Amino acid sequence: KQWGITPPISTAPATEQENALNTALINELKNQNLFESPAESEKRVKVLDELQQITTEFVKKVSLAKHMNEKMANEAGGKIFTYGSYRLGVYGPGSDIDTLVVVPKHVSRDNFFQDLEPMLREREEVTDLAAVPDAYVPIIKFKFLGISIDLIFARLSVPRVPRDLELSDNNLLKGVEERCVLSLNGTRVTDQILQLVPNRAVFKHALRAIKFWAQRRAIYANVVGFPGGVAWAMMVARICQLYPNAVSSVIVAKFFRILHQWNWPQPILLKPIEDGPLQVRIWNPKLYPSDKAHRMPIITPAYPSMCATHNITLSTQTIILREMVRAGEIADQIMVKALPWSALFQKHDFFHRYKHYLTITAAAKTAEAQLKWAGLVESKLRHLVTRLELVDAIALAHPFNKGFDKVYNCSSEEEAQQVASGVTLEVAYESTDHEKLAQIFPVYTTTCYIGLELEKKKGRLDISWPTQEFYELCKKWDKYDDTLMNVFIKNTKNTALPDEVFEPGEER
Repeated sequence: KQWGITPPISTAPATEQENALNTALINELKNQNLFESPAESEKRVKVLDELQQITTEFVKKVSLAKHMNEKMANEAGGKIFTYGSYRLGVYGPGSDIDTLVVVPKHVSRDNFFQDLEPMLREREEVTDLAAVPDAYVPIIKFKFLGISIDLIFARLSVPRVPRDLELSDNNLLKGVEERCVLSLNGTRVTDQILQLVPNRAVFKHALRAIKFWAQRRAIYANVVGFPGGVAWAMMVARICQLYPNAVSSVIVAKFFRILHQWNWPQPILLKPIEDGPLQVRIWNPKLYPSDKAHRMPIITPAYPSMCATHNITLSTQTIILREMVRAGEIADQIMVKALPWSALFQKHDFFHRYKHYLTITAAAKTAEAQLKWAGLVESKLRHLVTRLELVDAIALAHPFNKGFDKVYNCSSEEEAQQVASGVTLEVAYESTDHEKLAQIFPVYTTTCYIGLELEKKKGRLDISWPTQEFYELCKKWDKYDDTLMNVFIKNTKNTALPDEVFEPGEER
């Protein structure tokens, strides 16, 4: 069989040395503690079975509440799906479970918040329940027995959602709101990624390596213009198709070279782009100028096909390709036993590569608002880098979204507003992390960075208006409380970088 839309590059089996290196790669992954215990694996299956049970109870309640007869409420059904990194089977310890609840026609999005959310708060196993009703996609986040869940809603047009319902039928997209079809896409894409690889076990191991490399190099974030988890998976899936009989160590070594030499902006396709019954746009750079603008397009296989990497800016494209060339050189040294596998997962050098950094800090006086506020500021970083690209002096803006959390203990309430406004003065602070509590004057800050690459002379660095534009966008937030939340930007030279961004064994 031929996998993918292109004849393979090689169908040779794994050699003797590539099997030994494949074992040493899998061992390196275990040594980094990237696998959870089989206990917590069973625990996630237990939580999904509970949620599936709550789903049947939730749909039956809404059915009976709308005066449907008892027989049809039992037939009403409802099914829990999973997508993202859990459905792929490559997730770290403590990672979330992207979950989809699919309901029949008579179950409204109001029932998702006014009936299902009261059901989850009623249960003892659920903590940290936080529903955002004013989001573009309806989502409810909560911990079930300590396992973080992200639950999105999706109403169909079928009178009943049976338990054996597969989402492969494109006709099930008929008559559902264009909100709800994108929520179906998360599962339909993930199900198809597993169907299109020739070897699922080789794919999962290869993805776990590539994912860990991207996270260690801090190029694993679609919020700031890098490929997201779905994007990296479709990339690793493409190489599996091109080497259908290879082991994981081969897939990884060929992954970096094939992708930085790829003829961009030619898209990465796992299968031919489908047609469908809906009258909605499919990704076509020949028809839509916005699709034409995508620089490194990775196209999802589920109809309707879209570009998972539309956020990729000019800077972030340059950085993805730089990192692939770097990792390609390390991998080829690993495959000739010149280097161990641990070298491939050497952490980023973001705080050593530039002479000019931007410090972006979101501050709030209370820890509850700092969680919401620091997430708003992070979502506007991708616009700052694209705005900084429009500066003549700036050739590249490197976004670093691993926030650094501090808590400043000030004496006067005026000093609280003074440090929240950017005047650090000489106040004592302590480092913390995003695990919160739910004359003490607290100020909680989250610090991101943007590394600047200046243009070189052929034949003056003023970011005042991009900085001020950034403040207005953060403060246009519908939940911006001018009493608690603040945000400021500082020009930071490499020598003035704080000790927080360096580990004990690093230089400055």
